[PDB]
Amino acid sequence: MTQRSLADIQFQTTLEGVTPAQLGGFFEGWPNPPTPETLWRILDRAAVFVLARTPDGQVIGFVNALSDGILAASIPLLEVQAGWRSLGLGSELMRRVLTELGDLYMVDLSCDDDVVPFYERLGLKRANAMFLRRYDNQAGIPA
Amino acid sequence: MTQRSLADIQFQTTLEGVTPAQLGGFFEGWPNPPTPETLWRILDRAAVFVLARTPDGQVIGFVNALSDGILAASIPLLEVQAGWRSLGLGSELMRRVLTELGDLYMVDLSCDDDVVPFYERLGLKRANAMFLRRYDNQAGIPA
Ligand SMILES: CC(C)(COP(=O)(O)OP(=O)(O)OC[C@H]1O[C@@H](n2cnc3c(N)ncnc32)[C@H](O)[C@@H]1OP(=O)(O)O)[C@@H](O)C(=O)NCCC(=O)NCCS
Ligand SMILES: CC(C)(COP(=O)(O)OP(=O)(O)OC[C@H]1O[C@@H](n2cnc3c(N)ncnc32)[C@H](O)[C@@H]1OP(=O)(O)O)[C@@H](O)C(=O)NCCC(=O)NCCS
Ligand SMILES: [Ca+2]
Ligand SMILES: [Ca+2]
Ligand SMILES: [Ca+2]
Ligand SMILES: [Ca+2]
Repeated sequence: MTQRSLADIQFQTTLEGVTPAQLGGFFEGWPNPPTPETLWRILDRAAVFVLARTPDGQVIGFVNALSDGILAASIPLLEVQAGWRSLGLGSELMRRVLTELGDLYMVDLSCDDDVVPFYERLGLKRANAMFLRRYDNQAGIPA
Repeated sequence: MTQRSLADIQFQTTLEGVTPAQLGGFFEGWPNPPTPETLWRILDRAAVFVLARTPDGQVIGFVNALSDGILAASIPLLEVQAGWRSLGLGSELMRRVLTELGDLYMVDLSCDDDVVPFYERLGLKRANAMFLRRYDNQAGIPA
């Protein structure tokens, strides 16, 4: 329950063929996570996103992005399920979402100190993220 | 060419009655700024935005936001024209755009060290912003 290969991971940028039943297992460590159904809606409302799927259709990594298509984009969420980390998938998802976004002037995201090096190795630079967290709505605004 | 009052500043969240001719004077300090026509398109593509206007219809402050309406939003641009700063307008624009966004779990933005206190006084907290700047496209992706 340990050996892995990225060789039969496939990527897609639509929800065609993806059900909420295939979006379970995310939000590791979140106290009150969006459900898989809510994740599906989050993806549907993103400007762009990238999914990494095993052959059975389970989504084991994703990234989403907000964008105006003209000047700016931001990347709210990036996650690879723990058994699939350390293979380069997170970096690959980031490269793929940047391709989907195009060469916009600004692409920005927030992170904690521990993951700064992950992002620096992708070429991102570091400034201040000012933020709000409305923890009552951590599971998402309902439909 | 110095006295000001916010008393006849009006706010709006649509482009009704706003022309590109009324969106001049922004991007102070930018080497290759979006034109007013491009700014109009940026606003039109935002999830939400707030404009501050004088009685003649000139826009003298704005803020925009990207959002998925479910979990996350980000604020790419905030600017008040220099003769209108130091009256509370920037803070007011921020409060108004947060109202337009609603109580989403995440609201995030990037900034330099100098403006951190402005954002802390609005209740925002500080983390790392990881970012890319594609300076060739500073004036925006064309229509
Ligand atoms: C960050 C994340 C997406 C990286 O995915 P990944 O597929 O392992 O990415 P890569 O294989 O390209 O890079 C992995 C490297 O990133 C670094 N890294 C990732 N998370 C780290 C952390 N929390 N602390 C320290 N280093 C970290 C490590 O150098 C790691 O290499 P290692 O496995 O040899 O230690 C993954 O760790 C994850 O899903 N974490 C939980 C959610 C998260 O923190 N996402 C970031 C936005 S909040
Ligand atoms: C940041 C900005 C929007 C604030 O607008 P404003 O209408 O003056 O906002 P407020 O009146 O609510 O707050 C002003 C206070 O913010 C702080 N502040 C704003 N910019 C600052 C800066 N560059 N360095 C230090 N303090 C700053 C000061 O405390 C200032 O008070 P002061 O005029 O008495 O010195 C305005 O300075 C601006 O348009 N700057 C250029 C664009 C920008 O930096 N926007 C931020 C996103 S990049
Ligand atoms: Ca879509
Ligand atoms: Ca490894
Ligand atoms: Ca609109
Ligand atoms: Ca003042």
